Amino acid sequence: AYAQWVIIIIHNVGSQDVKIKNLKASWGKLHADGDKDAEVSASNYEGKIVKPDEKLQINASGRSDAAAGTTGTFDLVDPADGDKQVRHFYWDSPWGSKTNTWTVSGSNTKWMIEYSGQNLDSGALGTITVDTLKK
Ligand code: NA
Repeated sequence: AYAQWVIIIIHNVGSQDVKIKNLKASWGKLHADGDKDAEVSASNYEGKIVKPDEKLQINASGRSDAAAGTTGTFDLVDPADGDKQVRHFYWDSPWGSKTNTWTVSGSNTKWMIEYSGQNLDSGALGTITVDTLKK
């Protein structure tokens, strides 16, 4: 359902490009900013470069009137290092479960990543802002 939703905002706060890769929603839809009825393909974001101080926004929700939520993953990768993984990201805003999940994994000590805004207890996962910086 549309009540299961997440907004992921990637903000590059450093001086080196970061890149989005392997964006895949396993449950639900990706949709346009502020319009859950406008479903969009992950190719609108796949491989996109986020330049210094730029931002990129992904919106995902459950499908309308579906007893199912939104679940997906994506990578941030380093376009100056052979698209080496920076971090791996997983989101889940389930239907009928009170625990939402936002999990960052992987390791790359040249990069630092900070996120906030998530809601883990009941309802939608919320609007998560992810700051990236190459050290
Ligand atoms: Na949810």
